[PDB]
Amino acid sequence: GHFVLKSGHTIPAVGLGTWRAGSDTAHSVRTAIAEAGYRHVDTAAQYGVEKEVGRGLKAAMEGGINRKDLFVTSKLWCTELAPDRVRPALEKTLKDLQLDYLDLYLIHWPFRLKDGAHMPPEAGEVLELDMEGVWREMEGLVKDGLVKDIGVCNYTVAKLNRLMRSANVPPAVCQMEMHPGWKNDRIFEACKKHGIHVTAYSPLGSSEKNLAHDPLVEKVANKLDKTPGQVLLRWALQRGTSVIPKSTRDERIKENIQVFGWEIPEEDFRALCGIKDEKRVLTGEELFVNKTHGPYKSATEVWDHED
Ligand SMILES: NC(=O)c1ccc[n+]([C@@H]2O[C@H](COP(=O)([O-])OP(=O)(O)OC[C@H]3O[C@@H](n4cnc5c(N)ncnc54)[C@H](OP(=O)(O)O)[C@@H]3O)[C@@H](O)[C@H]2O)c1
Repeated sequence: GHFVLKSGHTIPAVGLGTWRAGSDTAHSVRTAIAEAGYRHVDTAAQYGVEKEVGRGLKAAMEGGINRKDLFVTSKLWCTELAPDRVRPALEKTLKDLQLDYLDLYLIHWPFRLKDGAHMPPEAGEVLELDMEGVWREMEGLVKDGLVKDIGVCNYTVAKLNRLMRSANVPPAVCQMEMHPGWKNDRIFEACKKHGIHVTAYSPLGSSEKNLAHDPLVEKVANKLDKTPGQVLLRWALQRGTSVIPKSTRDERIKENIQVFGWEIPEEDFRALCGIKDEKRVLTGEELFVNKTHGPYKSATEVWDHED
């Protein structure tokens, strides 16, 4: 039901994702925790939904559920990736969530954006990132008790090596896009060697490339008398990642956490692993790539040509 971080803190295996939950965010959060038994919520300042997450968490805790039994993650956005911007960003996140600490605070992307950056970015709008300086400030959040664990999202092997060479407190978690068709075994192996837990974002393929109607997924679902979503999520647990599926529909929220006490047989697991690693749903191109002027002229540069 949970994974153990190097700090000894536990992370629930299934959490609720909140990107694009919109005006249904607060309801979704409360349903997940109070009805469906979720103990993990994944959000971010950049999602625009943190105030609503705060309302949902507050409602969910009104019936006695303790704060210590919940695991809440937020993320530091690209515009705030400078040492002196870390704390104001965290303060606003905590205020919006109506919380006093986070369980997990993640670098959302290892790229610094100028204020008012465009999409795609104009010349000059992707700034130099002081990764070491930002991480040092984040380590101070842990020392002060404002964050129980810190980590990253959307890294490469090269960037993880850079971070591990400077970090006094290594990243607890590396949150990456993972699903059939984008396994990123390369990052998963790097994290395993460095003792970093992986959380799979977009575990269903996101909205863009949702896998619930993929024929192999459907066959396995049929064979096991489970939903396609359950198959996709159980597959991830069997690989050893946590998962943060997003839904704003009550029935899916409830279904999506029913991935315990049954298993996908090895031959079916292998067939799902066999789906080729096409391309990622979230490339980062529209955030960081300027094709005419750089410094990142193509998506492959965002991923250090490891993709
Ligand atoms: N940079 C990053 O770190 C990054 C990027 C993306 C996501 N994330 C995090 O990871 C979370 C999950 O990723 P995601 O939101 O991209 O997508 P996802 O969880 O892979 O998929 C969500 C999509 O699947 C649908 N859905 C949910 N349960 C389903 C089921 N059982 N059967 C069929 N369809 C189902 C949802 O629709 P309904 O909502 O209408 O039910 C929505 O369209 C995010 O919400 C966010 O918290 C992080």
